Amino acid sequence: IRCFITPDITSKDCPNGHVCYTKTWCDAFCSIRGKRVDLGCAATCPTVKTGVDIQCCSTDNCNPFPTRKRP
Ligand SMILES: [Cl-]
Repeated sequence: IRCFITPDITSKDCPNGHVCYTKTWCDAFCSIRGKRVDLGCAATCPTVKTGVDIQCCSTDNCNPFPTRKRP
């Protein structure tokens, strides 16, 4: 599967991966710089601790980097 990967934010081939993932959470700068985003690929949808969100998908490049919409 092909997925976007942080910190390059480029699409990479994960020949042995099955899903892409988007992990987001707030650090101390979340108000001014938005959530931190970790994009990657995995054989299965990884697990995240409390306060961290993860959305997994199973098609090439289905985890585009989500920027914050600027009002
Ligand atoms: Cl985590």
